[PDB]
Amino acid sequence: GSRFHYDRNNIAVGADESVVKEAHREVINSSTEGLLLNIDKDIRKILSGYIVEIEDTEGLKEVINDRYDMLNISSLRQDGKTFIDFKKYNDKLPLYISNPNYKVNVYAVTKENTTSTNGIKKILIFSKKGYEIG
Amino acid sequence: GSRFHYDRNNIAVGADESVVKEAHREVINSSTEGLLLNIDKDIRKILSGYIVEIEDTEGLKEVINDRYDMLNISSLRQDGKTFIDFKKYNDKLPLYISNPNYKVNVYAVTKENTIINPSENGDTSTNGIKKILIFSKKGYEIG
Repeated sequence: GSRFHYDRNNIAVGADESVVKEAHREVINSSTEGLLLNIDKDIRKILSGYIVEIEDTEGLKEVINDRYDMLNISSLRQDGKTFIDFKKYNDKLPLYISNPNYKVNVYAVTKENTTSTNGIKKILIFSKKGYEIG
Repeated sequence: GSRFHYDRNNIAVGADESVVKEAHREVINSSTEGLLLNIDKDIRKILSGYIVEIEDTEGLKEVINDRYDMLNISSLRQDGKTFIDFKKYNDKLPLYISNPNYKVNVYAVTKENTIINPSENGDTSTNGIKKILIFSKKGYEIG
C-alpha cells in the first residue's frame, strides 16, 4: 500500500492514522506551553495543523483552538524541530490544567480533511495526563 | 515556610534567591574554563541551567551564552561534582578577561523561570529571563 494519500494530481494530502500517529511518537519535551518534537518534513507537508483539547475526568472536552482557521499552531525552530504551540490561540497563555488527572489531547489534521473544529476528522497524536506533562 | 516553590503537580521547580545562592556558595575551583563545585541534587533538580556574563568596570555586561537554548552548561563529572562549563558556548575557548578588575558573573535559572520556547515575537534571547546571581568574582579572584 502507500504511506500517503494522494489527490488526483498526485499531491500528497493525507495518510492512514497509523502513519501519522507513528510520526509524532518522539516527543522531546511536553509542557502546558506545548510540544517539542522532531517531525519528518514529508509528514509536515500533509497536515493543515493541530487541534488542542483538554479533557476532564468526566470525559468532557474543551478545544482550545476551536475554529477552522486556528489550526496553524506549529512552527519550526532554527534547528529544524517542531513546536506545537498551545499558547498561540489560548490568549497567549499556557494551558491551565486544573487537576493532574485532566488530559491534554493533541490531534493532527491532514489537508484532505480540511466555523468550528467539530466535525473535523482528526488523528489523536499525543494524549497525556497533567501529572505526566511539564 | 517551604524551602522550594512547587508546580501544579507538587514538583519542586524553584526557590527563593537566598536558598539558591546559599546552595552555590562554596566553590572548589574557579577558572576561566568554568566552575567546579558540589551542588545538592535537590537544588540541581530545580534548575534549568546557568547564564555566564562578563562585566567591565563601568558596569557594561556581556552574556556569553545568550540564547534560551544555551543554558545547559552544567554537568556532573566523574566524582559527582558539578562543572559549569564556560567554554561550551564560548566558541569552545576559555573566557578572555581583558582586565583583572573585570568580573565574571554566573546566574542560575530555575525551572519556573525558564524560557521553554522563544516568544511569539521570535526572540531567542535570555535578556529579561529572571535569573539569580550565584557567583561574582573579579579576574584576579579567578584561577
